[PDB]
Amino acid sequence: SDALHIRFPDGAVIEYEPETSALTVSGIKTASVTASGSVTATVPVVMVKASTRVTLDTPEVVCTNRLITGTLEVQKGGTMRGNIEHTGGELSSNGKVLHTL
Amino acid sequence: SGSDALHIRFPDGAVIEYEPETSALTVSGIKTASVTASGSVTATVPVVMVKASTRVTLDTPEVVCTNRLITGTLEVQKGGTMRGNIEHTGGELSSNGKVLHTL
Amino acid sequence: GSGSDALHIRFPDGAVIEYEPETSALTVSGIKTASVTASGSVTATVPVVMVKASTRVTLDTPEVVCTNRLITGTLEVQKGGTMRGNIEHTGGELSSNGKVLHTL
Repeated sequence: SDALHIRFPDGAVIEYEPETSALTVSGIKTASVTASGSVTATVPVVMVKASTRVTLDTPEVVCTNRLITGTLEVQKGGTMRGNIEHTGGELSSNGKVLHTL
Repeated sequence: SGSDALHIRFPDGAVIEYEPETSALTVSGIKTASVTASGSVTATVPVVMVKASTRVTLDTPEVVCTNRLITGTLEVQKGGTMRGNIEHTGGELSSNGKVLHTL
Repeated sequence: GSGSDALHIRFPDGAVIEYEPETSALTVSGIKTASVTASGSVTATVPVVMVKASTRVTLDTPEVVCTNRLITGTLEVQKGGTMRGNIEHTGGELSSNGKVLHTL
């Protein structure tokens, strides 16, 4: 009643290891969680290793501080407030480079 | 492999189940879920799909996208930096009340 | 009842994994790490998702897609990109290669 180690016929496992306080779900194909209110995770580090794609299908994604990306595609429009510093290439608008490199 | 089974049917109508033939884990019929951890939470899977009819909030010092980020619209509140070539088309890029391609 | 109709596990490290049907709340607490490894996909369908990560959220993926609006405090684009439609900048200076493009 105080332990968790489930081993399914397809090789999937759900286990909790109290020595390292580690919860593991492995060997599954899909997971789906459907809730009517909220899903919350509170932890210093979140790591999502997704070899195809992460889709956030929502009216609004909010990042409360910094957002860092390799490349950016804004599809429809946007607003920017504050100081914005572009360097290391050329910023073009409507086919016109705004400050040649 | 093992022979364990998971199919919990709770009195509020929620279900937690694993189906090994299709290797599908399902959690249904709940109101809330939370995970609170002192170290890390990791998900390793090709596709992550979040369908959130109100909002997704990432309340963190830093969200890092290692490659491409695509959005419908963007709002930057407190500034930033852009490196590389940035190609703007299909509308007006305005700064401080002037359209920049016609300045 | 006597069947599989409940979930409440308290582990010797103080962690809890439980489902509380009175409030329909699934809770994992008191752990150090969690991981989920799947070969196909993970889906979460719920009105509100909240991730409170006091160090970082890393999305290590070819593509992150936000289907509608994305709001951020600050933005850092490292390699380049594209923008379509109207992009309205105010409340500071937009500089390119060391030149302020329009002073208010």
